[PDB]
Order: sequence, then C-alpha cells, then structure tokens
Amino acid sequence: MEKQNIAVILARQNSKGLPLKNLRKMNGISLLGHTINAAISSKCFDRIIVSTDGGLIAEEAKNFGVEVVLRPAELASDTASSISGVIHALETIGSNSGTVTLLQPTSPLRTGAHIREAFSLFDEKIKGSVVSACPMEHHPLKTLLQINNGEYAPMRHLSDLEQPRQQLPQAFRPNGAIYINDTASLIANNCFFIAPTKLYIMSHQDSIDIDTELDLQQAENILNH
Amino acid sequence: MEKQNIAVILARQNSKGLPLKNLRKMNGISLLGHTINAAISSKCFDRIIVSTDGGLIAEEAKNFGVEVVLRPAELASDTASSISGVIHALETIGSNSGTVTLLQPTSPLRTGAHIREAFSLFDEKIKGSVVSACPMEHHPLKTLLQINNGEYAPMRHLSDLEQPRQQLPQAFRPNGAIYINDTASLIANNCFFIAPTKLYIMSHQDSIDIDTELDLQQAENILNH
Ligand SMILES: [Ca+2]
Ligand SMILES: [Ca+2]
Ligand SMILES: [Ca+2]
Ligand SMILES: [Ca+2]
Repeated sequence: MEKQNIAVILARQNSKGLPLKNLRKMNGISLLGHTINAAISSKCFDRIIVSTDGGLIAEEAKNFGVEVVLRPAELASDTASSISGVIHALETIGSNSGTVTLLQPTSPLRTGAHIREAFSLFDEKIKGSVVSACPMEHHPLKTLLQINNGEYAPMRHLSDLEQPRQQLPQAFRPNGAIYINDTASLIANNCFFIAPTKLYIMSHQDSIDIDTELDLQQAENILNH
Repeated sequence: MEKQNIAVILARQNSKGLPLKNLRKMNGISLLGHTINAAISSKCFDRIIVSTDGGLIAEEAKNFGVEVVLRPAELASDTASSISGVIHALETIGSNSGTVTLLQPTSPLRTGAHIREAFSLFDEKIKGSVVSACPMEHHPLKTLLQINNGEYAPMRHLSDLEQPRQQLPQAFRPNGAIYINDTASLIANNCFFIAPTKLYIMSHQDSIDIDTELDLQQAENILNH
C-alpha cells in the first residue's frame, strides 16, 4: 500500500445545535460545499471523503464530486466521537498509511490556501500533528483554576495576572478548522493531537466557527471583503 | 487612624480608546454615574473617591455627591499605572488602613449588590485580594504557549486539548469590575493581586467591558431585562 493523503469531512444530519447546519447556504454555497471546495482547491489530497448519516448531505457530497462514506447510527449519534468517525472512514476506504486531515464544515472561512499552508508544516519524519490555531483574546495565563470548592489558584504565577500581555508568552488555541496527522499514528493513538504538535496560525476572522444563525451572517459579511 | 473602607473610581479624560467614554450615557446615566451609584448603593464604603484629570468628569462626580481627587498629568497619561492612581488617591485623602476597592467605570453592569456580595468574601485576617471574575469561554488548558519561534508547548498536558471541558478544572478570568484589597497591603505590594486571592464569580453578561460603541448598546440592551 502506497501512502495516501486523505481528507475526511465529518457531516452528520442531526448536528447538536443549529438544525441542518451542514447544508445551510453562505453566498449560495452550502457550508459543506465551502469545505469541499477548500479541500479540492488545496490540491493536497489523493482522496476526499464526506462521512455522513444523512441522505441530503450524501447527495450534496456526490454533486461536488467527492467520495461518501455512510456512517451507521451508532457512529453519528450525539455521543459518538469525531475520532471514531475518521477511523471508520479510513477503514471503509482501506487506508492506513499516509496522512489524514479532518476538515470540519463549521469552519467555512478556512480556504484551500490555508490547507496548503498548514500542510507545508507537517513533518513527514517526526509525524506530530499540525493543528490550525488562532491567538487567544484573553491570555490563558491571566486565569485562575478551581482546585477546591471556592478555592482558586493562578494558572502559573499570581504576577502573571497583572503582567502586560506583550511580556507574556504568545498563546494560541486550536480553532477546529484543520487537524493533520500521520494516518498510522492517528489509528494507533486514537486521537487528533499527537506530539510534537505544530500550529498553523490563522486570524480570528478566518477562524470563525458556525454555531448560530448570527455566525452564519457574520461569515457571509466577511466574505464580502 | 481608624480603618476606612475606600472606593476609588479612576476616570481620566483622555481614555485610550473610545473618546470621552466615562461620560457616555447609558439609559440616561453616564458610565461614571452607573459606577458611582453602584458604590453608593452597596453601602460598603466610608469614602467614595473619583480620581480624574478632567474638569467635566470632576463636575459629574461632584453632582453625584462623591469626593474628587485631581490627578496631575503625569498620573493620567497613557503610561501611568492604575495602581499609581489609587495610591495617589489614598495619599490625598490620608488613608493607609482599612480596605480599598477599585471600581472601573468600564464595567457598568456591576451593581451595588455585586459589590456587597464580593465584599462578603474578603477575609479581614488573611487579607488576600477579592477579584471579580467570569468563566472562560475558551478553556485556558486547551491552549499552547510559544516557547521558541514557531515552537509551541501545551499549557499543561497535550491530552487536555481533547478533554471534555467538564472533565477539566473550572477556569475563571478577572473581569476588571471589582478589586478589593487590604489598604496597607496594597500600598506595600503596589499591585492589585495579593495572595491568597479569592474570586467573586460574575456572569458573562454582567461582566461586559465597554471599549466600543457596540459594547455600549449591548450593555443598554441588557439593562432592558
Ligand atoms: Ca485526484
Ligand atoms: Ca503556580
Ligand atoms: Ca457615609
Ligand atoms: Ca506540560
């Protein structure tokens, strides 16, 4: 088996929030279609799979010219992990070697250029994850964590809470748009974060995650320059 | 000198962002007035001081029936620390014993009831800070910090990045609305965070910080039930 670069787009019919989110249109193209177009235009992938339990989602994926894996109910439930869906898609097409990239349709401003830029960071020898990330609005060192009921401790030092942000290490959070992994490592570890993890930095604007009707319009407003 | 409970409201004329922010009206009352009303209605304070360099701000403070400390230019500049303003106000009225609470006008949804609730957490024997805080939208353990150029490390463990949030310690960030300190300790430490710090938890809604015109309207929308 030669190595393959696989993109997996997980899109279930009964999304846990906004109804029918994956097929909602933005600029005349479904969220699903925006992410398929990003995958195709990246030219990074040998195979692009949409994994779904819904008939309308499957028909949309076929109309965009990509492969469909049908997920049974037990893998498309509110308790089913994303990793189990990706593993199932890989098993269905018979790939256990190469790279596998998770592209969630809820990140419609992540483009094919972003995907190519992220892919350029992947190290084929060391094989840690590449994860897209954006800067933290609120610095995570300026927080306290609960240790006992009503008792809290600084994330690191109490003095960090008053430090000028520019004097603190730069901080980033995964934004959900892109997770790139070595396929065999993802199968063995059964997770998306595999050390040593590299970050592909994206802007706040491009990192928008669609959960609400207002996220949809904001994303549309951004697309208009 | 008997102990006094002092509230200090820092309000300079040349705020670093929105122009004339401290006197902008919300529901027919200036931001400054909302915070003065919170201080008065809390009944927590022996003295309420507005520290300012601006004539219009001073006149507003006098119209609400509180004391005014005039800050010279060197203490009302873009580089002047908040702590130096509070220290100057305390020196001006001659208080070095009791408690001192910083109330920023940019937190107009923080009420007198919030202040009283926060004050009830202050420990007069141990004398750590009480700081108002709100829950973190994005969990601070699900972040990576820059260590070298293009190299990042998990805040704590890489496995935290995939942990269900409810399995992680609860996390909070100071929201800027209330800082309560022992006066002598604040003078000695020259900072607002003094161990052991206790948190007064506020909702996201009540924690709104005014920096933009849209923050102003959102805060007004919230005031309407
Ligand atoms: Ca091809
Ligand atoms: Ca520590
Ligand atoms: Ca009185
Ligand atoms: Ca660590």
